[PDB]
Amino acid sequence: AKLRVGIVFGGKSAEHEVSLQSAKNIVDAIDKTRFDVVLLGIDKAGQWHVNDAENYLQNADDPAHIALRPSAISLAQVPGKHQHQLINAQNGQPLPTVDVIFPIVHGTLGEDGSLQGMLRVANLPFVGSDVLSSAACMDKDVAKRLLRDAGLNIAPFITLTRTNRHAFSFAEVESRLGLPLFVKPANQGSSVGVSKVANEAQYQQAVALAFEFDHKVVVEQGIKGREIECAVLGNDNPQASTCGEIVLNSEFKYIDDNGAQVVVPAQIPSEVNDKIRAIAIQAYQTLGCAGMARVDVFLTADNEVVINEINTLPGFTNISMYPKLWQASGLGYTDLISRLIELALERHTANNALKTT
Amino acid sequence: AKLRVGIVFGGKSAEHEVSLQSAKNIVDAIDKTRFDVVLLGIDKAGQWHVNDAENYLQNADDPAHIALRPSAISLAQVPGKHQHQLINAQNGQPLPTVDVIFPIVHGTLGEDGSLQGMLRVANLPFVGSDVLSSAACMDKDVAKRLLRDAGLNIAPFITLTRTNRHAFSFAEVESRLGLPLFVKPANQGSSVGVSKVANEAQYQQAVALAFEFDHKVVVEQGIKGREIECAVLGNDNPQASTCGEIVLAQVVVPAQIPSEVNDKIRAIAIQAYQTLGCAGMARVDVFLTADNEVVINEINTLPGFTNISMYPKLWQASGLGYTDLISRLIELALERHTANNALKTT
Ligand SMILES: Nc1ncnc2c1ncn2[C@@H]1O[C@H](COP(=O)(O)OP(=O)(O)O)[C@@H](O)[C@H]1O
Ligand SMILES: Nc1ncnc2c1ncn2[C@@H]1O[C@H](COP(=O)(O)OP(=O)(O)O)[C@@H](O)[C@H]1O
Ligand SMILES: [Mg+2]
Ligand SMILES: [Mg+2]
Repeated sequence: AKLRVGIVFGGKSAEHEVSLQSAKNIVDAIDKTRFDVVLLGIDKAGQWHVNDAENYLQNADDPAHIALRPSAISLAQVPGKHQHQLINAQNGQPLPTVDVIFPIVHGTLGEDGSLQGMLRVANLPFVGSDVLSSAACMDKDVAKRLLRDAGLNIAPFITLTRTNRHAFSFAEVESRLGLPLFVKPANQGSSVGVSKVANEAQYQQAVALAFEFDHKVVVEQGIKGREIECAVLGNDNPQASTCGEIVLNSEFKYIDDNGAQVVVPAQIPSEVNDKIRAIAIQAYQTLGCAGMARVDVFLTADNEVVINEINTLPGFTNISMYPKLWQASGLGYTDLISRLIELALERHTANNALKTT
Repeated sequence: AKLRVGIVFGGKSAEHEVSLQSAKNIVDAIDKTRFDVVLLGIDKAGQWHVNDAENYLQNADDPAHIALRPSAISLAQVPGKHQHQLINAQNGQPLPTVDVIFPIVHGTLGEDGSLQGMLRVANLPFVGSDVLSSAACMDKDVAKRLLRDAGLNIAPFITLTRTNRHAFSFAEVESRLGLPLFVKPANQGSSVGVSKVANEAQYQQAVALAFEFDHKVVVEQGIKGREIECAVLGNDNPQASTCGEIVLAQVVVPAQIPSEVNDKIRAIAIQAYQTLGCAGMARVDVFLTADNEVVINEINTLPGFTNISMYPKLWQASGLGYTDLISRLIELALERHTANNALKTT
């Protein structure tokens, strides 16, 4: 009568350590009365394990050194099964059935649709956005094209590929987008490969760097404003939390938000707050998100709202923006976790009922 | 020692039998001197198996009744491993490692990014388009919005969700899009759940029907023109085959059109291919209007692959034989895997 909730955390990605911290806080917050938790830790090599709750983290208190305890047992997943989809990879021994997955592996694989495809194949219900949406929110070029097509405000930009890379002189790009410019790989996290550009030397350097991480590089016009974030929750009826502010400076990744200044709620007028909330929901809908997402925007001096990013699996530590925003909007961590689980099971039921032939 | 090619086929999809046929044809033609095939058949319940090439199909010679021979071994995948990713799901025994996967599961799961996601995590090189592109080409709504954003022509359309489906009345849709209309689930294959609509009754029926297959429904203006198809092959510098036509049941190859039109459609196929980030292959289907306007109807990332299907026929009629097409697709998968592996993570 209690649902087994498999929390999937860690991962190959550079956000591994932040993922450990999100997981730790969910394990602590989650309502024991309704849910038994199973710890599904992914090591830095990308292999899955079942961890013991008492000793699964080493140096849990210290972000720089925190690590996932090594485990004897590796997991495999069995396509098309509806029970016991997760097994011991060494000997085929089945784990007890997991009723729902809570993925909290930030960035690569976890946030880009790959994990979601795997879970879809294993008929595992899961929290958060599905394959198309996660893949699309992770490719900044694709997400911006969809946002643009929906009539929503985004930074003016161009996308460089391996084959159109040199068709653009730095002069051409400056005449298109003015200065400064930000240059970034299309698929990335946590500001890596991201550079501010004020001249031609910087631009050329910036592009070669970003092309080390992706086959597509986004170059976009610099936007002046406050960075405001908003937490969206739901499937068919998305609800927007109050907004929060993040302050990033130019002076300087195992800490969520890279240890930047975070204030909740954003010290902005409620009318602007509501305008950003409504826009965050349109963004959510345009990108086909499910379960939750965090929408990050720029607020200019004249209160124009420019969408910067949509994150489908945001930091979920006890002090991360996404949970804090809901806590400030009347929804506590525990109830948030439960709401996300409930939404995941409803969406699973909806998908399951669809005809195949 | 030859590259082991894992052919993934069948699947829990309406197009199951088609897939079975596509794989039979691939197995039959693949260059046995370069490649060892391993047959990764997926039954209709969606469970994977290893099949034997000498006896894996029942009624193989009969287009209806053709089915996958039941197998003892079911299969599991081990995330994170770079070798022996596929194991006996009962006892953990690994299969010898497969060097490349040729997915040919049409439609749901196989063609919509799910399978690709699984393969990406398993570090298995694979033929055809990757996670986002496969997912985006499968969702007609997303594919159309991307094509429109690129400045390419699509059928004017509205997209219905469970929350808005009752907002638009037949009369309002009609003023917007004219008649007749085509109503389609956003994510489906080969005309499943697709209806032509000429009046209100048909409309409500069609819409209710599409909503049994997907949570999004596309309603489009009917386009008047010839149905032309074009095969696209490659990654970074894709080539377009000559065009083929579908006639009132009859497949005509090459399509009887002026060379300028052939080349105009070809260049548009390629733009659509790039816009949607397709890799390895796709078939682009268009309407060619009476005034030579080209309207993109769809992009198939895993098109039917029988030696008689359109995609392989367009290549044959362009000078590229079926065995050789298969080999080039495998090479392309490997080239892309290697290029992806050279991207830095830090
Ligand atoms: N167009 C822009 N205008 C102003 N600042 C930008 C722009 N693009 C990026 N930045 C700055 O760089 C930071 C990281 O960029 P972002 O696109 O969010 O990449 P990531 O996905 O790595 O977080 C932003 O939070 C913002 O401060
Ligand atoms: N908008 C349209 N205008 C004219 N004919 C259409 C339109 N949409 C579909 N058709 C006809 O219906 C057929 C099936 O529709 P299609 O979208 O190709 O289904 P699927 O994508 O599942 O193959 C098309 O090949 C074409 O003959
Ligand atoms: Mg960001
Ligand atoms: Mg078609």
